[PDB]
Amino acid sequence: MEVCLPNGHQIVDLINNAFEGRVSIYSAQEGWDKTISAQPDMMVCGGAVVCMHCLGVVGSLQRKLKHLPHHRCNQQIRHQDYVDVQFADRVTAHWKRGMLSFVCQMHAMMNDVSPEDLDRVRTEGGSLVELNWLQVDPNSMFRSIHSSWTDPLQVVDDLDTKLDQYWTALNLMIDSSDLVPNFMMRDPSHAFNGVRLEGDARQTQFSRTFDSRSSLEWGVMVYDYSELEHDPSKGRAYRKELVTPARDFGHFGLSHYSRATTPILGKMPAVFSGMLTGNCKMYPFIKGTAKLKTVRKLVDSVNHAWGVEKIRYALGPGGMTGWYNRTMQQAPIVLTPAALTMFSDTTKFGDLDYPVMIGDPMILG
Repeated sequence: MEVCLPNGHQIVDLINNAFEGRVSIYSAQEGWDKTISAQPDMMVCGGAVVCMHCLGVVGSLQRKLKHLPHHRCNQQIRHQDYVDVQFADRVTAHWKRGMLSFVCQMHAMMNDVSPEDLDRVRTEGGSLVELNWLQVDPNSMFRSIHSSWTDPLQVVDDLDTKLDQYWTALNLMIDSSDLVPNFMMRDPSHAFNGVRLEGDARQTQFSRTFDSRSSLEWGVMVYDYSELEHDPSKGRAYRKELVTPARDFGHFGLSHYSRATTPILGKMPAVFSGMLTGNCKMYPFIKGTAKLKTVRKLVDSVNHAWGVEKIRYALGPGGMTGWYNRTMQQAPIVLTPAALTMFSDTTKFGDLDYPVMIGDPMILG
């Protein structure tokens, strides 16, 4: 009945949690889930909870909804105004699922090595794995221009821990047998430009944000590793010093940076948390400046839908107006989970080495 609005510091970490693809929702048919729905009924704001038909703070974390209550709500709300969220959320789900299954297959192919050809690599080196890029989940929409968020999702469980241990085995085999695989990045802070932008790959785009403008189907671009075959000039012996990433990545048991791949999916690569983190957490590297303007519409809507001083006292100086102003002002600084700031600071072989253009799954030494 009497209903109000939450803190803003609620909302910035709200943006955090959401853009993690992580928000809890209730369904008029599937109840409390986040798998498949045409209608997000009421939505979580941290420990708090807001009925998204009054957009009013209604619930807490010690509370737990069991069924729709009754209280005066505006009924001036339209799901159209925020589809973008759940859209991107399904994008997150699918994208990460793809990461998961792809590394399943990768590690699988790895676990087949014999001591014979292993000691060949010891003796000569060479690439060892042979997978086509035409077997990477066209069931997904990043690999099919006609799969969609609009589609249901077969659920997954404990993606986290499984990612941890798959990746664990990965770094295990690499820092042990000391490979030079498909993947290594010193500072990915210059992938889209900073690599040799060659061939039709130029049709790759980077908005650093999902958009109805684009489905995200694209190939997967690799570097020029073929030349150590081409030239007899930079192979195993040469590589027995430098191109091995761990020289700069240092130890793996000892860690103070992240680890990442060549650019693969979401039109991107992703980073991974260090061993001294207790986790090797994958993360799509993004920027938040657009995550700013999402609520650009929300502002005016409520500015109507709410009053002068209720709000001027509900949110900080400038109410929602100066709220957005100042928060915009602070965002890229303040909207930066220092996860984002876990790169390396060492490079002696440079990343101005090769172009990148779509390759297929392959790993060498």
